[PDB]
Amino acid sequence: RPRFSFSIAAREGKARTGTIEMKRGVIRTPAFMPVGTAATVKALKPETVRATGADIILGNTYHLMLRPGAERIAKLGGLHSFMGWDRPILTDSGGYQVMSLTKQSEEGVTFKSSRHMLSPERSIEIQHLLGSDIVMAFDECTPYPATPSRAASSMERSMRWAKRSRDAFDSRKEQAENAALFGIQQGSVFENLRQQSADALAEIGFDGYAVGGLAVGEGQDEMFRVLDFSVPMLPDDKPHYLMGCGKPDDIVGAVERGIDMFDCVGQAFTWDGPINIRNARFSEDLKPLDSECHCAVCQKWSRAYIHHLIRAGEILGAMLMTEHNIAFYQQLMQKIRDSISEGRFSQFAQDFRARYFA
Amino acid sequence: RPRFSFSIAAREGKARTGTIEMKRGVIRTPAFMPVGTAATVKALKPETVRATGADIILGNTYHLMLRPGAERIAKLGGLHSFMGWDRPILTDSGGYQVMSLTKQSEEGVTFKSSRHMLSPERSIEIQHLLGSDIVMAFDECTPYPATPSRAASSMERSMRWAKRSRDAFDSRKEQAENAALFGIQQGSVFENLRQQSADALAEIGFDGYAVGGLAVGEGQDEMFRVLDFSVPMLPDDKPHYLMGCGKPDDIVGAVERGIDMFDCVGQAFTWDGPINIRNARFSEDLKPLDSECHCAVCQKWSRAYIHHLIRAGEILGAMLMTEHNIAFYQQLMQKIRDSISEGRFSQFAQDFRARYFA
Ligand SMILES: [Zn+2]
Ligand SMILES: [Zn+2]
Repeated sequence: RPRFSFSIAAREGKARTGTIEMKRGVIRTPAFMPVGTAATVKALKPETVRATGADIILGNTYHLMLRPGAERIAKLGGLHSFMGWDRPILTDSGGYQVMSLTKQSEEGVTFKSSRHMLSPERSIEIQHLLGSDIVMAFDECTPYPATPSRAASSMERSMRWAKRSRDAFDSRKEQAENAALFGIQQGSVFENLRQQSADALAEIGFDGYAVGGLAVGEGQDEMFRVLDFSVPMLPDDKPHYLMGCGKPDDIVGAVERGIDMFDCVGQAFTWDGPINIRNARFSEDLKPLDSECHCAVCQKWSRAYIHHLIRAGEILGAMLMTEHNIAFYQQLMQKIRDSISEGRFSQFAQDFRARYFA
Repeated sequence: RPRFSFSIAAREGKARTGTIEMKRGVIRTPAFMPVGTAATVKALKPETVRATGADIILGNTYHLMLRPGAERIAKLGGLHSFMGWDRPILTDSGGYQVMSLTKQSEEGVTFKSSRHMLSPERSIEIQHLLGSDIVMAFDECTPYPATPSRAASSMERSMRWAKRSRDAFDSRKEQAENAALFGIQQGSVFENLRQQSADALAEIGFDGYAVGGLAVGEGQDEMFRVLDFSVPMLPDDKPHYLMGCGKPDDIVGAVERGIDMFDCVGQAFTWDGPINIRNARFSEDLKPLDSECHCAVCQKWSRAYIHHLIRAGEILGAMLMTEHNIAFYQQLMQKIRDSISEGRFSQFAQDFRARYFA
C-alpha cells in the first residue's frame, strides 16, 4: 500500500464514501475511530476493537506524553507495538486537551500535569515518537463563544502553527515518507474566518483537513450551520474530519454535509434512541441491548444482566457496554457507506432520524 | 452424564487425580475454581474463563441473594443462563460471608445488608433458585482462634445444620436428582473435634466433603498441620475441597495432603514467585508477565504495558492481569494432574518450591 491514498467511490449530495489506503491498512469512509486515550480503547482488547469493525483508532499527544511518556513508548517500539494494535492510528496534537485538562505564547504552550511544553515542533516530534500514521497539526482550539477579534487572532496563530507543523513533519524523513499530515481549520462560527483558514491550509497543503473548534458547547444546530458553509471550503479530493463527539445523529447530519471521519469518547445506543441500562425498568428485561444489533454482546447477554453488572460496578459491565456501543457505531457507519454507495443515503438519514427520535 | 460420579484415575501418596462427571460437564481434579462473586468472574467473559482451562466456577449464596436477588435470578432462568456460563457451578452457602461482611440462633442467622435471613433450609433453597450444580451445606465458620469449648459448640451446631441441609436438599426432587451436595467439616485446629465432625458428616452422607474453618489467619504451617490429620478422616472415595485461598504454594501442599478442589479470589503469579507489576522496575520490561506461561496475555503484551495500564487505573490492566493469573493457576493444576498421573508429583512439588521460593 502507498503512504496515503484517498479514493472516492461514490457520492450523494455532499456525502462521499470511499477508502483511505495507508501502509498499515485500509480505512473505509465515512469512518468512526474509537478513542484510545491512555494507549487503550477503554475496557477492550485490540482484537475486540477490530472485531466491531474499526479500521483505525485515535490516540492523544497530550495524554501519552504525560503517561507513560513519548520517549518511553519509542524505546519500547512505538504505540502500535506497545498496545498491540497494528492498524492505522490517528493522533491528536494536544491543541485541545492541554486547554481542557498554563502559559501560552507564539512559540507554544507550557503547562503543569510536573511541567511540560508543547509547540508545533514538539507535538509533531511526539507523534513521530509514538509512530502515528495520521499526524494532526498543532493548533489552538478557540473557546466558545469567541468574539470575532479573538476568533481571528486564534485562527491566525493556528495557521502560522499549521505551517510550522508542515515543515517539522517534512524535515523528518521517516515520518514524511510513512505517515500523513492533516491540517485543522479554525475560525469559530464565523464564515469569513473559516474561509481564510481553509485558504491558508489549502495553500500549505495537507493530506486531509479537519474541522476544528466545534463540538465545544455550541449545540447541534450551530455545528450543522457552521459545517454547512465550512466543509465546501475544504479541498474536495482529501478526507474531511470532524473533531469531537460525534453522537450518532451528529454523524449522520455531518456526513450529509461532507464529513468523512469521526471520533467520540450506563448509556447504550439503540436504533430507537439511547437507553440508560441502570434504569430499574431493565432489571428483568431478557432482551438484548438492541433488537437488531449483531454484536457479540447482543447475541449472548440480556439487558437484565448488564443492568446488574453496571449497578454493581462490575468491570464486565463496562466491557460489554463498550463493545456494544462501539459495535453499534460501526454498524451505523456501514449502513451509511452502503446507503451512499447505493444512492439512498438521504432516505436512510430520514428513516434513521424518524426511528431514533421516535 | 450422571448427576454425580467421582472417579480416581491415579494416586501418589495422599494425592489423587481423576474426574467428577456431572450433567453440565466433566471436572478434572485436582481442580481450581475461579470465584465469580457477583455473577461474574471479575473482568473476564465466561468464554475467557473457559479458555484458561477452568471446568467449574464458584458463586456465593450471600452475595447473590443481596444483589440481584435469588428469586430474580430464578425468574430470569437461573445463574448459568443469567451470566452465560453453561458448565458446572459450585455455590458457597453463606456460612462464611455473612460473618465477614447480625443475630445468630439455632434456627439460623438474621443480618443487615436491608434485613435478611439465612438458615439451612433457606440457603439450600437459594442455591436451588440459582440452579447450582454443587450445593454446599449451610454451616457456621468458626472464628480463629477459638477455644476448644467454642470450637466444639460451633462444630456441633454445624453438624446439626448439615443434617438439616441434607434433608432440605433431598426433599426437593429437581435439586436432589440434578445437583450434588457437599458437607463441610469443622472443629477448628483440634483433632478430636475434626474427627467428630468427619464421623457426623460421613454418617449423614454427602457427595463430597469440604474442609472448612481454615484459611482464616492461622497461617500455612497450621493449615498444613490440620490438613495432615483432617483429610484422612474424610471418606476416601469422595472429593475433598479446601475452602479459601489457596495461593499456589498452598495448593501444592494441600494436594500432597489429599485435597482435590480449590478456590481463591498488581500481583502477577510467575514460576519464580509473584511479582508486583506496579513496581517501577517493570516500566520498560518488554518480557511477558511469565517466561513460560502459554496464556494469551503472555503471548501478546509486555510487562511494561501492563505496568502502565495498572498504574493508570485502566480497566484493560485488570482484564489482562486476571486472565493471566487464572490461566497460571490452571497451568499449575494441569502440571499437578499430569505429575500425579505419571507418579512424579512429589518431585514436581519439590521442583516447584525450589524455584517459586528462589
Ligand atoms: Zn449490540
Ligand atoms: Zn500468562
